[PDB]
Amino acid sequence: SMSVKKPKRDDSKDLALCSMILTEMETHEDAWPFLLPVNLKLVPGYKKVIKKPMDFSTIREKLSSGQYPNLETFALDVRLVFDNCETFNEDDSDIGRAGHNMRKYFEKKWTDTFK
Repeated sequence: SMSVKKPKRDDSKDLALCSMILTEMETHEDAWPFLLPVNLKLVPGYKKVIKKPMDFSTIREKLSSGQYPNLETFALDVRLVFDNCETFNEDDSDIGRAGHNMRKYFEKKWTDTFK
């Protein structure tokens, strides 16, 4: 509360560390469905159904331009990528499986780097 604070967690490396995680996600072999924004002209149903599209290249540009106020807003966009994927893609599809795999890969790196 006013003039009463928990001890200050060092957040000075968060930007660098989120960038490294994002690099590792970018270079994963199952990243291909997620590298670029879904083409809203060429994929019927996507625009209407997926209210907030998100992809790795969009996260990379937001990261590089100081549009994440903190590491939690960064995680929320990464998770959005996978939540969108589950919304639109059957579990038993290449893309559906890609999204589960990448979500797992992400959540481990997140825990190991920050928890």
